[PDB]
Amino acid sequence: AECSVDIQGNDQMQFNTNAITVDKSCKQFTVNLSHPGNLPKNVMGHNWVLSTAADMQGVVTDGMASGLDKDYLKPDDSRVIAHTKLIGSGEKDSVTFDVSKLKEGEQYMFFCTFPGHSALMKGTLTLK
Ligand SMILES: [Ag+]
Repeated sequence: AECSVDIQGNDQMQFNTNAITVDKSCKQFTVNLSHPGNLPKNVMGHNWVLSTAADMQGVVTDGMASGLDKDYLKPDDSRVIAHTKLIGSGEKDSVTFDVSKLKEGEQYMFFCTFPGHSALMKGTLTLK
């Protein structure tokens, strides 16, 4: 889809994709996140967070420590290229970012920073 992707996080701690392609032609890229199921944000909250593969662990650790009210993200974290809000079932949130913030030769990971979820809820994002 021309410069966007729609992604779901379910009540079983799964995103419905593990690989996102971003066409070099896109000026901006948008992620539209939703949450099928019935579980509340405090129990099964999902976000979509983007960093380099190298930065992922530091982002997830500091995010766990940040707490629910900060959407499990360290405020002003320089390693986070883009992120949605944390959402519960029935909710939706989108993020758009400048594709110029990605370069070739660099590995990107997307993931959710809700406590313990990133073991399951992660994937690659590839400039193509
Ligand atoms: Ag999650």
